[PDB]
Order: sequence, then C-alpha cells, then structure tokens
Amino acid sequence: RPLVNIYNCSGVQVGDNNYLTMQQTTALP
Amino acid sequence: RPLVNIYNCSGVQVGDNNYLTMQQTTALP
Amino acid sequence: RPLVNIYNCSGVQVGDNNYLTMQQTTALP
Amino acid sequence: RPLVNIYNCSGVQVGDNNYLTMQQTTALP
Amino acid sequence: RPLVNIYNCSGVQVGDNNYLTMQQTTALP
Repeated sequence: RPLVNIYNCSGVQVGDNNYLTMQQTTALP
Repeated sequence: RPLVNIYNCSGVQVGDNNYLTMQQTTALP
Repeated sequence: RPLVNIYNCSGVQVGDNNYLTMQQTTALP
Repeated sequence: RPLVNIYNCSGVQVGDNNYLTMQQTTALP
Repeated sequence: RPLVNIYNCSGVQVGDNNYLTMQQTTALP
C-alpha cells in the first residue's frame, strides 16, 4: 500500500463522512 | 506503489466521502 | 511508479469520492 | 517513470473520482 | 522520461477521471 508522509498540517482527517471548512492565512513580515 | 510527500499544507484529507472546501490567502509585504 | 513531491499547498486530497473546491487569493506587493 | 515536483500550488488533487475546481485570484497594487 | 517541475501554478491535477476547470483572475494595476 502507498504511504503518505505528512509533516506540517493543521490536522489530518481520514474517512470524513462529514465536512469541515478550513482557512489558512499566510503572511510574511 | 507511489509515495506522496506533503511538507506544508493546511490539512490532509484522505477518503473524502463528502464535499470539502478550503480557503487560502497569501499576502506579501 | 512515479513520485509526487508537494512542498506548499492549501491541502492535498487523495481519494476524492465527491467534489472539492478550493479558493486561493494572492496579494502581491 | 516521470517525476513531478510541485513547489507552490493552490492544491494537489490525486485520484479524482469526481470533479474538482479551483479559483485563483491574483491582486496587484 | 521527461521531468515536470511546477514552481507556481493554479493547481495540479493528477489522475483526472472526469473533468477539471479552473478560474484565474488577475487584477492589473
């Protein structure tokens, strides 16, 4: 089976039969 | 089998049986 | 098999059994 | 086999059993 | 085999078993 490497993330969801909105803002100084 | 490398992401969704929405805003100075 | 490297992204969807939409806004200086 | 390197992107869709759309907006000053 | 390097793009679609559309809007100064 294939492997998925995840390093930085807000969270990991597997088997989501529902829904969840996600927002991310990236800004630099 | 293929390998997937994810470094930076808002989140990782595997096995999405529903709709999923994501918003991302990038701003630079 | 081919390898896919993802560095920066809003999110990664693997095994999408439904529709998925993403919005990305980039503000340049 | 070919290799695909993705640095910056709105998102990456692998294994789309449905349809996926993305909106990208670039603003300039 | 050819190599594909994507630095910046609207999105990346791999394994399109249906259709994919994207909207790109660029605001000019």
